[PDB]
Amino acid sequence: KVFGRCELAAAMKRHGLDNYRGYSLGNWVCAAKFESNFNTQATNRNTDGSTDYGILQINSRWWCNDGRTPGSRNLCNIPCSALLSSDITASVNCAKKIVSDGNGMNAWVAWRNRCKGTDVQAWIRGCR
Ligand SMILES: [Pt+2]
Ligand SMILES: [Pt+2]
Ligand SMILES: [Pt+2]
Repeated sequence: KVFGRCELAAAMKRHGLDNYRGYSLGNWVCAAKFESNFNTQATNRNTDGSTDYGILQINSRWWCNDGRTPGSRNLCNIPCSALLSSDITASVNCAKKIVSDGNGMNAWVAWRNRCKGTDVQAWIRGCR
């Protein structure tokens, strides 16, 4: 599924991301936009043997188990394929774990580069 901006904002708000650990909702919309272009099926296979999966491009070395990645810790306790669903719940739940395990949103390259220091509220402005 390729979400619209306001659609995805509403789904993320229903799953409690607004002000999660002090990150406003527009941060999370912005991260997904520059990670995956709001595409739930996005994958990126890296040269190091890990793969990034889904709308927040969660990586298989630390967070999910794909059976193909050396070193994997599976800290979100999920198969990586569960992050390729049209339903964002698994991605959201895992992201919450990523930010809590002492990581900020700096964990996401795209957030650090394309969202940090910008007006992220633009990404939800005009939505209901
Ligand atoms: Pt939902
Ligand atoms: Pt829901
Ligand atoms: Pt949820």
